Amino acid sequence: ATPVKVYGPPLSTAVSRVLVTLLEKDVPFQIIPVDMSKGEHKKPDYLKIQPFGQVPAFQDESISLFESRSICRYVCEKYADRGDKGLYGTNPLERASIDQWVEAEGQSFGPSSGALVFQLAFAPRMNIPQDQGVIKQNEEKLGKVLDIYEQRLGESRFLAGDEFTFADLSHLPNGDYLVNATDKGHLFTSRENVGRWWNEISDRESWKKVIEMRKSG
Amino acid sequence: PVKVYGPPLSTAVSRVLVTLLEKDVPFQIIPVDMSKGEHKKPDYLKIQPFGQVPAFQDESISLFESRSICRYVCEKYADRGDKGLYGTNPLERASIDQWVEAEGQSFGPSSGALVFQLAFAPRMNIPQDQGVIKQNEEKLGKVLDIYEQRLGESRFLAGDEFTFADLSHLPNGDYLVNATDKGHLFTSRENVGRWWNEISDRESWKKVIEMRKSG
Repeated sequence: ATPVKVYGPPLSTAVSRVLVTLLEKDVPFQIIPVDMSKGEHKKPDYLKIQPFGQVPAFQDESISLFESRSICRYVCEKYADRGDKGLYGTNPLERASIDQWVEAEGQSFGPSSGALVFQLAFAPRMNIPQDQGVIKQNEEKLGKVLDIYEQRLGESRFLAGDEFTFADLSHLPNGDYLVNATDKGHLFTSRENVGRWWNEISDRESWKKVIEMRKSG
Repeated sequence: PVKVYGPPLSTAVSRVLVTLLEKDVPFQIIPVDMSKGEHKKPDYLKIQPFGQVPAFQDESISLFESRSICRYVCEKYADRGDKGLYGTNPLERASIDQWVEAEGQSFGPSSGALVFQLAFAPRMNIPQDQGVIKQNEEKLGKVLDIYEQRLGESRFLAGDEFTFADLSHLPNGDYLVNATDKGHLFTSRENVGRWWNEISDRESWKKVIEMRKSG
């Protein structure tokens, strides 16, 4: 067996999703930078595996893939017998029950939380003005999603059931930025069940590893 | 039979229906009249906690989110209908899945904003953001520029066979071409135009278009 290849910077939320999945699945990997300032995202050989010139990309001995969620589904299937065996289920019913929340994250939680972090953390870093109109509508949307999560997480320990799965994992990247790079952490802590869930999943050793990697590179 | 909740005119509902037709799975449509707030009934929220459509029920499970429903159907009924719709092995499945994600992350948001602003907003006449329109038309054009390159090297997005990757584009694509003045986004592009001709010509999709009529 050979370490898989992950293309992109660990600071990327989509890259981070792949990295924490590989750690949870106990899969060795190498991270290969894709530096836009060196035109690396536009190289023909990169575009063959990532047609959008975005990150992450993935390669192993069998295939090249793009989009973080499809990379992670592939990884979870290929290495099903390894690491966290239930991460994306152990049968088609479990997989689907997990997947619906993965889709919910990509369609609702992700876009609203993403925009919030953008304005609140990164505009000030660049010393440019925020769009309060952007702040507001996405806080409402995210509020509604989190009210739904609060109810679900009072009836179930994790989103898809009684154990940590990809459903929860997939919330880590945007959730981390929201809680640790903005002052909107209270959206989680003010909600008793969501707060517990966030503390539980963000304290996993896999996720903690990803956090460190952002400092070294 | 399996139950699909919601109106055929919905893009997310349509995604599930055309998949069921491609997979030769019989189904029953259970209406959800959102104009009557039926999507917020306590019993419906039990199977669709976001109060959205579609929802899906069969003998073993209840699911929400159209793409998750469709992945479930394609696996459960892998030996029915179009057997290659989501691949016949793990490599084929992933190669299709990456373009399904491209649709949901890149094509979907912008084409979806345009479908709303131009095809849905005039009914219940809402002032259109010109604005949200301008931005998303440019975003969609960029995505279709990528598709134009890809579809010059491949008959369909994931390979030379029609798959769920292509299918997932039908709902938003059809409203743009047939219910807005933005059809040129697909026809101004040579390879995307051919691709659109092929996927929109499938009998499964044409059935969905008809099911909207006989509501």
